[PDB]
Amino acid sequence: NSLLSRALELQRMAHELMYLIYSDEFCRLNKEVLTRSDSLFSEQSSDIEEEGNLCLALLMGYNATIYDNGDKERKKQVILDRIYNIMSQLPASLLKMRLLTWGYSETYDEELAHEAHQLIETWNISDLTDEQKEIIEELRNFEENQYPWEEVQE
Ligand SMILES: [Ca+2]
Ligand SMILES: [Ca+2]
Repeated sequence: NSLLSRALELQRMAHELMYLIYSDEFCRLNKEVLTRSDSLFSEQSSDIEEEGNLCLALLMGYNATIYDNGDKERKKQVILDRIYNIMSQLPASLLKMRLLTWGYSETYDEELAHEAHQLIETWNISDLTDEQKEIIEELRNFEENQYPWEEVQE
């Protein structure tokens, strides 16, 4: 039940929720992701890898849950600020790719997309992992859906 265990659990649950109408279970799962995000939000870590995993869990958690108490947008900016403070120190990894992609989705900071495409270029097109394929798809969807007013007219 460590900070890291909690963060990895939240990353997994937030992913589960996003890759899945208002049933008791649907509400329970959305509520649990909010509850877990709220519990972890006040935690601070000096270790950059632990801090990266905490931030990624929180950004994923608050984006996954339908619930918003009116303070979620403010809390996401606190998390983004924590990510910008460690991004340059993180080594190339799946974690760093996920933080760049989720951070870009919240900011549309072209420097984050640029760095995310450079990380992609380091992988093997002939043998991408299941997670690499998924995060590439997620990044492309954020890039294509920046502006709702640009949606194809039909
Ligand atoms: Ca701490
Ligand atoms: Ca948003």
